[PDB]
Amino acid sequence: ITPVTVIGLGAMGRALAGALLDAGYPTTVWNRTAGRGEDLVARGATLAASPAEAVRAGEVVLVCVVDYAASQAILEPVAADLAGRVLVNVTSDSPERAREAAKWADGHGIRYLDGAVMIPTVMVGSTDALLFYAGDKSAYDEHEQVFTSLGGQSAYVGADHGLAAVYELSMIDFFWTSMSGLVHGYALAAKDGVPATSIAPFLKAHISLLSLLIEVTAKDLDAGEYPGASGNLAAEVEGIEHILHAAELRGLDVSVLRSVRDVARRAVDLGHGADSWSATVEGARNP
Amino acid sequence: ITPVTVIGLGAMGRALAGALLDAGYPTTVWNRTAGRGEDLVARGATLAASPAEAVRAGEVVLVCVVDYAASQAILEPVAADLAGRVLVNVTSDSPERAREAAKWADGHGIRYLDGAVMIPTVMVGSTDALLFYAGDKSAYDEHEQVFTSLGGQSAYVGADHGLAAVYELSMIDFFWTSMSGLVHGYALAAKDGVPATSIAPFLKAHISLLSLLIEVTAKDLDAGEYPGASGNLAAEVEGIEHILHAAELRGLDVSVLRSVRDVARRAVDLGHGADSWSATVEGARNP
Repeated sequence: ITPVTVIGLGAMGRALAGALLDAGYPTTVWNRTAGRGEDLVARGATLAASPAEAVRAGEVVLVCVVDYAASQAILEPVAADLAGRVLVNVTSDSPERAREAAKWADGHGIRYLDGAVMIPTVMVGSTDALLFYAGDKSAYDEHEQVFTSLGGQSAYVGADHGLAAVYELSMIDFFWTSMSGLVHGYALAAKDGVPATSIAPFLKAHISLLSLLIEVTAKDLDAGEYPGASGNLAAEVEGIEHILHAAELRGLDVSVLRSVRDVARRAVDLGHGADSWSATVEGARNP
Repeated sequence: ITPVTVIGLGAMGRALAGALLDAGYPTTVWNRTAGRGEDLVARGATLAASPAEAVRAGEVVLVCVVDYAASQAILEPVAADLAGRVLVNVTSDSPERAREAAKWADGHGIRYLDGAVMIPTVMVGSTDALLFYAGDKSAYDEHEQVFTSLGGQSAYVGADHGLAAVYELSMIDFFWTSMSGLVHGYALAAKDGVPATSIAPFLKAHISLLSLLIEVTAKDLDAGEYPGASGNLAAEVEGIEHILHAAELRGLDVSVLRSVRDVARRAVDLGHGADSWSATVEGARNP
């Protein structure tokens, strides 16, 4: 029933618009460049002439313009049409940008939600898809089913509009560093003639291990106490130096491993040699 | 039931001997430092006086010392007693250290397996526990049940004795880099007043994502083809710069993320701006 507008038809905007069409919502789409939305119009979407007209077609307005200046130059001149509607910004930025956008929106009577998409664009709309939301609570609760359609696992994280980005930046810090180590381990093995698909089945043993450490590292971090009950940081530093040694011998770039080693070395230098790996947060905070 | 000897009663050695006692094997143990194996002796193990006596008590001899020279300094004076037996060296080395030990074993007629333990000491003996072995094939197959008692996910990875270390260093490259990013993501959040255990439940969504990328990166890596069907490296570099800048704004050490950015940046400069994340292996190989 509820009409929704998607402004910006890049990859993200196209995927978001597709999810709304799948769920059965009337969808209006606007793109600066023609032909981005033709597949969606063939699937039932209505293409709008102007951003102002697009805004007027929706109670919920998703903005998916990736560049900041362009997004602001589109939204601010149509602030009067946005009043009384729910504006949802889905692009990945910084937590401060989300609060500054929040301050603009309430000066013009716009209920504002800042969002973060946490899954690849192909997974948008699935039950498993995770999306973070922060801002006006009544806006999220009123149109909860719309956001569930974009993500089954989509979650609200508080009224402070920067909290979506905080949650987002915390997870993708973990994700991209892990992907860096994933590629690097495969490279290290490839230097000894082992195919990556020979290692891949065994990396599921360390995936389930990682899942356990996620909770254990979280408790130690909030407690400010790292037990070191199993293992010790000084030994963990040593094992990392073995990976460094072998990778440097094979001619690989080791700037990441050196940085991982150096932050842990800092924590050891601050007296945590007997503590668990969680104690490396002291090295990260005190460079 | 085959008699087994465990030489070296550090954390790893005590656990390996414990798993063998749990499974019901006749176990003989030896440690340089007194009182290390009293708990094991109370559980049925027999403490040996000399390394030679320990060796003579076992058809399979596990060595669990810390340094390879130390392992050799115990094994070379008792090389005559090991002849005709199966020697399993479980200590963490380099693939080259393991290949040199292979030659010494051959000179004395010892079937030699080099091992790597992939799970925490507390998981040794469990069904899910993974252990890598490389070397004499008939030695692994004849005493396979012995090695599955150390870890039900035990895997023999080939006749090259350095392959156990190769697989090991490849996996813990991924693991320790991930733990570095895990601690760092938690730190970033804590700077905005979000407790780590509020974020931890959502990190299970990104672990399942990581599990998927493990296979995709492996296929991409062995194929030498990096199709960025969804996403692209040039955009992924940009998103990482959002985390980097936001993290140094908050006074955190960002050397890991900077190095992650730079390895991917190198790959972009090598012409892979349109390729997937898998193309960052080119940055790792050509620094």
